[PDB]
Amino acid sequence: MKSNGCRYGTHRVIEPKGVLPQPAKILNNDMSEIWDNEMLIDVIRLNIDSASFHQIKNKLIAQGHQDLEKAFAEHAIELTNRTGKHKNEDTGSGGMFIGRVAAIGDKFEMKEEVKVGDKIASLVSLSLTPLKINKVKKVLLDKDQMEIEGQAILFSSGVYAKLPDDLDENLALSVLDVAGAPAQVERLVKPDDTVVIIGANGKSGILCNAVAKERAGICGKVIGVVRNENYIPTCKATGCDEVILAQATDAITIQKEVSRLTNGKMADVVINVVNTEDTELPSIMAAKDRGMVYFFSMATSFTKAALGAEGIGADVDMMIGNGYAHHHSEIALDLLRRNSVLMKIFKERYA
Amino acid sequence: MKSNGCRYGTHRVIEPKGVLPQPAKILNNDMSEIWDNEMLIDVIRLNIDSASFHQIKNKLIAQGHQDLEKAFAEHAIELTNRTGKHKNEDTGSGGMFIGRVAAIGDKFEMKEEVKVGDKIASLVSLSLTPLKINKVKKVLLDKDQMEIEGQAILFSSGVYAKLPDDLDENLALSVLDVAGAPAQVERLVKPDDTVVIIGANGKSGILCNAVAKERAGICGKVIGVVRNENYIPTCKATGCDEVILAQATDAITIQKEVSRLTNGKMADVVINVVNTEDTELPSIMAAKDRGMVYFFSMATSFTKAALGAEGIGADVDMMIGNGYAHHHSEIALDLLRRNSVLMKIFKERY
Ligand SMILES: [Cl-]
Ligand SMILES: [Cl-]
Repeated sequence: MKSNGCRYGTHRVIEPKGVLPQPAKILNNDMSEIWDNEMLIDVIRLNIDSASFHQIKNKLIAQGHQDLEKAFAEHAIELTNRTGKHKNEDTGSGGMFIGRVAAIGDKFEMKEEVKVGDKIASLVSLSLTPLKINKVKKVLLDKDQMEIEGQAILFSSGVYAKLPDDLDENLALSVLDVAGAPAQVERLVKPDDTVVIIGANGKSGILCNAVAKERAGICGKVIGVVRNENYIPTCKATGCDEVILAQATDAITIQKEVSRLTNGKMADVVINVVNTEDTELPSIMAAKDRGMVYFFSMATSFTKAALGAEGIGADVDMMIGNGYAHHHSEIALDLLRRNSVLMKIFKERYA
Repeated sequence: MKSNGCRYGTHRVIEPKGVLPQPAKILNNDMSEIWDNEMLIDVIRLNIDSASFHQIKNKLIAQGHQDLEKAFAEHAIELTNRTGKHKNEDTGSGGMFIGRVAAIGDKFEMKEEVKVGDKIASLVSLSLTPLKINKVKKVLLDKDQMEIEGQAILFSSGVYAKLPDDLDENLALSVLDVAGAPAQVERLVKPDDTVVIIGANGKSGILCNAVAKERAGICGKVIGVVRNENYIPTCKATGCDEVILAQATDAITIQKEVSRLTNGKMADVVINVVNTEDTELPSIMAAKDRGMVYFFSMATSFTKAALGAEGIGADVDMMIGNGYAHHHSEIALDLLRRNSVLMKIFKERY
């Protein structure tokens, strides 16, 4: 054991010096000893980022290698042994791992309660996790996956999720892709609020549909916005009181339809989960004066949202929606256990 | 006067049919008749966006024009006669204008009280403003300006500010350029708060220093972050109790120094007013758990902010800074009148 570990992981940065683990090039992936505030994981599976997996594979065929599984396995071993992590040297992306807890430092900042032997899922990118690959048992090119024998380091600032026993693995991973949306949405929605959810039929949208209705209450109004009429039954069954049929980029129709459904009062909270570009202004114009706009999708442009509210004089609050919040994994899993209709849809669509 | 005008201004969108004025490519810049919820302005000056002005200027330089002022003047008249607005056709930038009120629609949603003949400043972009240029009196290449004779349309959703009589015109306009900064800061900071302002020496930064200090109070802590030691006296004179010397991109140094100045308690509010890229994570790591991070600068990347907080497990509230708020022009101009230190700095630098 080594004392006084940095919660952000600077103690394992080798090159360049004075930088954080993710932008760094070389990390210390020595697993023979861990710091007092680290957690050691026995990695069984690596879920490499899809764009990174395709770039590595296509780089190998053009070099060019015959057995891609052997070339990819040796490429991952050489990269993680040389750089200390599985960060793509051309793009910069990584991924996440699956494994079992091996050792918990005494000073480790516990988030979700886990003990040694618990099966957990990484929620931070492989571009900052010190990783040591001892053996690649299988390379799954149709799955961007690597069944390996190895160990990884989670810093005290890292995020992880204990995989539950009452749900299968890949199903549990489906809810953690969007677990930050319901955890953050339930903070914004007050009782009797009118909530507009752009993308209510989506993966995170149906979770936000349920959470918005729980928080708004019997006298709140949850309004979904979808593209197709056949999405309406799913929106209502997941919590939406009303459903608007319009394109997510159609600011005028969404504004007028929210206006008609609210008698001009508009929405207290606007949740955007479409992952479609040029949806900032439709979200802004749906909110009332001093309303809240929650941008969960990575397709959001900071410039288009800020300049958008300016040009139309909308004094609204605009949130950069995150993928992490306190206990977000346990909250999202608890939501599915309490709502059988929500759990049914999630298992049939994202098993 | 035409009835049932759209407050967002879609009634003047020509092409394509169904979009808002700003993303639209052709606007109706007719000025013979206005809608009931518009305001007509007699334009005196066009303050083109610097990037747009320099891009158009360099394009004309790279076309082979010998009289640049003439080429730019013709370019603006041709652009506004064809598209109905001075939206840059290559970038997306526009600008703002100065003028005097010519006509006010009956059902115009008044924000700041103005009457016919009042001198006002546009706070919305020219890329959504219907504009008709009748004559370009002079092009000021070194100022990105155009003294013209023309008219512009302000929609009911538009934003404007009445220029005060008790201040120099370019004094007040320097304040309106960052008028949203003090208005939002006095909403974010509670008494006894620890506030970290990254870019405390800039134009909006010194405004944020003063408002943060009066809202945080005698038992609050305002910490400024600047790259140059010479900015310290300005930071402390404008409200900062402590000043950290670090590059705005240096997340590790800011975290360690904020931790030292707060005994590990970190900042309740982090205000980013550096127009510098890759400052999201330095702003995130300065905030305490469940703290507030307000990104004001246009150099902020949404993804870098989203992924930044994920990788280090920061449950912080991150806000897209809004340059508009209720009464932000009157609030900002009043702060300059109340703060002689700020008025002296704004007069000397802007
Ligand atoms: Cl309400
Ligand atoms: Cl750094």
